[PDB]
Amino acid sequence: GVQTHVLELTSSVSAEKIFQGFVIDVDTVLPKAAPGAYKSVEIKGDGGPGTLKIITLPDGGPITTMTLRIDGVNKEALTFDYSVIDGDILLGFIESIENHVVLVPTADGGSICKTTAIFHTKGDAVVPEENIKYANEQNTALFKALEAYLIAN
Repeated sequence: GVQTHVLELTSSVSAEKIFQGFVIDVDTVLPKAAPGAYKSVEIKGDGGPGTLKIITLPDGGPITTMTLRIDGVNKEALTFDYSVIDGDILLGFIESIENHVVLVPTADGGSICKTTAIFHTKGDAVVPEENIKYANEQNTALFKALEAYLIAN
């Protein structure tokens, strides 16, 4: 089946500036801004659609591996699409995770980042509240960590 979850994040940073650090220069900003968030990266592809990012997570955690495909990048739209296609983040039950992120400017000079995740499970399988809640808890922490760095520099 198919299940949708949305997360919305407001920052005091411009959409241009976030989109930049989060999408375009992310392979450079991640490591500077939050070194312990991950462990290793191989990136096969130029950067645009089709590009694979094989990620490895810190030793003593639940999940160890996750692989990302970039589906689309629209610089003019501040839009970014990526899927999780592989790794043990999918547990047994999850075929893929289809994500869509949208930046929108606000009147105070900041931004809203709406990311929409769409879990493609097998059969009638449903993703528990606890697993989705762990990703929000975690994903937020990553956003706030980058954000911090973006403000400083």
